[PDB]
Amino acid sequence: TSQVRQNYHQDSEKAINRQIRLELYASYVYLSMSYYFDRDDVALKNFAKYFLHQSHEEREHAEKLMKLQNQRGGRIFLQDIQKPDKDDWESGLRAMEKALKLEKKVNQSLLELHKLATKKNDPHLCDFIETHYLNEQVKAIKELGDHVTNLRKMGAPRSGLAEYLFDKHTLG
Amino acid sequence: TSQVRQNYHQDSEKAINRQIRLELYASYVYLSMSYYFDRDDVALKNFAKYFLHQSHEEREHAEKLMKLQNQRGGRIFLQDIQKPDKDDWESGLRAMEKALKLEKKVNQSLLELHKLATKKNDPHLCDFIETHYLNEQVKAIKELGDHVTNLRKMGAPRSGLAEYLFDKHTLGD
Amino acid sequence: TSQVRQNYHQDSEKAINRQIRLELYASYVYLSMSYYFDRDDVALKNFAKYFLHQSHEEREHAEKLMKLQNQRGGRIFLQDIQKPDKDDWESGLRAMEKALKLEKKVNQSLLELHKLATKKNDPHLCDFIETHYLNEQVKAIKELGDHVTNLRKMGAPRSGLAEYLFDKHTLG
Amino acid sequence: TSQVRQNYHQDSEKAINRQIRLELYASYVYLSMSYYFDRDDVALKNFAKYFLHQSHEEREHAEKLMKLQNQRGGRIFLQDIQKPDKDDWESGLRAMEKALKLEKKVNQSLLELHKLATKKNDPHLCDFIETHYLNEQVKAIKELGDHVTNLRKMGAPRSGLAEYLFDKHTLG
Ligand SMILES: [Ca+2]
Ligand SMILES: [Ca+2]
Ligand SMILES: [Fe+3]
Ligand SMILES: [Fe+3]
Ligand SMILES: [Fe+3]
Ligand SMILES: [Fe+3]
Ligand SMILES: [Fe+3]
Ligand SMILES: [Fe+3]
Ligand SMILES: [Fe+3]
Ligand SMILES: [Fe+3]
Ligand SMILES: [Fe+3]
Repeated sequence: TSQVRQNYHQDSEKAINRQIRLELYASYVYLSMSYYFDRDDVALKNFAKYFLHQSHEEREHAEKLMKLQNQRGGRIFLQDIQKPDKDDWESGLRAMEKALKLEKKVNQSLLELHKLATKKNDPHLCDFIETHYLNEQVKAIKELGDHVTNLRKMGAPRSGLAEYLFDKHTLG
Repeated sequence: TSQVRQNYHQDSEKAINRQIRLELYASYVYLSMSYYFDRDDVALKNFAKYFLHQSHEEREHAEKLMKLQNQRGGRIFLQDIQKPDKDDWESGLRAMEKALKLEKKVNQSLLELHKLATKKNDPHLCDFIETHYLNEQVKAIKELGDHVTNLRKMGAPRSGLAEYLFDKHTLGD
Repeated sequence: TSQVRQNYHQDSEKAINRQIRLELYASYVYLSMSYYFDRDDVALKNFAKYFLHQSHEEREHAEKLMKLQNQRGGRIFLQDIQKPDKDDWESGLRAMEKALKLEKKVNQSLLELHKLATKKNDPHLCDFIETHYLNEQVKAIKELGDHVTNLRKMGAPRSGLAEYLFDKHTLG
Repeated sequence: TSQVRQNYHQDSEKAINRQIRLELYASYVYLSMSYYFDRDDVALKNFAKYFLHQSHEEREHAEKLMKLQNQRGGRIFLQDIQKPDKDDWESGLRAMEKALKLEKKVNQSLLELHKLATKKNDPHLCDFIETHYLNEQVKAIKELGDHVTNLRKMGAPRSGLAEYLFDKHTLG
């Protein structure tokens, strides 16, 4: 038991270990997504930049949890990072659609972590998740919301014109 | 009853008054620690500065609780600040350990204060504690652990070289 | 199919995909190593920062392979990233030894990868390897071995003074 | 035999003379392409700028080979530069499509030059082609890859709208 541990219960400590792995996973997904749009037969450079940014952003989330773990005197245990669902994502609209469910997923995970931390009477941990993760998710989900909407109204996935112009005007 | 007071239970008001006193005791304990390292038979300038900084920070922590007390309607009531329980803090390692213990006492008190505030459905107070006091406490405790670990790995307290170098390289740079 | 493909052999395409995964894997290891040193009971902040920088650099190596895969017409298939071999890396010296041992592994795999491309007469892929990877690996390995040496001469892993000072004077 | 010649075999010396002429040829093609898009009844200013840039770029490739020839003590012999395949290229998408096969062509030529230079145990020459030509081609081909893709998904050649917007947003 670390000299720093105080009010920090094993269930939280292992749930944090599960969020870390989850953040690392979205990172991988977003990486895959990104280089799908770099493909010569897809060629959408800004969609690519966007998901590459998202990806590096998820990796920051992972590291920040790893930092907390050490701050609270827990101990990190990392798993296999899982291969992502697809290795091809069809289109921008579909890419964004999966991105959105992925983030809704991670959000549910964060909420349960919070619900869990409330039960342990862990206020520091509660505020950490609120401060840094909850509003990021809300916004991240709102953002993806808007992009899908926009692509549909534009006539995607059907017209490849929409996806080109959205790459330029919304993401470029 | 203060015109400003709203949703602020007299138990919270009394608790915050005890927290105030606790932060002030802390500031005192660090002042004491700081001027031990300033003794000619100890002479660790940077230990002395590190602790003085700590004294001033806890003083700020108190000042901010007193601020909060007025903002909420409460009335501040100050008690005696009791001297720390040592005049001689032994070694640099030992001081740090004792400092770690205190921040932990303080953090325990703060957590009690949060449980209360939850129970009394005072969320402004909950979030005030979260926002200005608990992350700060976690950071302070983590850095202290870090320092102890290091002084131990270097062979303190027996090795006085370990203390001199820690003082140069960790608390100087 | 794939309009850009030219002189790009099925086998290279697959060994690339393998390399890619090995780079990611190595990123993970450095990341594990980094937060090991962050621990309240290890507390060597420059080791931690060092391995974190290694972790980000390994990621860059991977993305550059993913880019090349697309450059050549091939297709990227991501696999599970294994977890690192360890949770606890025991010391600065031992962390460094495994890092050396690791980078030699990746080198070997890139040396093998160069043989494949020489067999297949892909001079581009040969130069791409030489130019972005083999010298990077020689320098990394040289550097790691220098650290390892210094930490022994210093009396790691036994002397805790040694690791502290190396953290300050060589890594910080 | 020039006082500078060393390890430089006639077959290479004449193959270099063939690449020079080949580079000069792509230059001409790209010139023709460019002024096709300057035509009043085509009016695509950025497509035009793009192929004019490409053209001046090929001429640099030619000069650099001419320089090598002198550096290795070979002797330059220039041919007719051949008129280009078409004098009209229909469309942007078709223009890009031919550009792409032209570059795949030149690339095959470079690869054979390399294969040839390996056989002569000419390492300087091997590295020159790798360093300066091979990756330029790979990238040049990837670039043209993307542009065609993009124009097709946009509804070209059919819609003249696509070609106008691509002229503005990708090439302008
Ligand atoms: Ca808050
Ligand atoms: Ca070479
Ligand atoms: Fe995000
Ligand atoms: Fe996230
Ligand atoms: Fe405090
Ligand atoms: Fe403090
Ligand atoms: Fe490295
Ligand atoms: Fe480097
Ligand atoms: Fe690497
Ligand atoms: Fe070109
Ligand atoms: Fe060329």
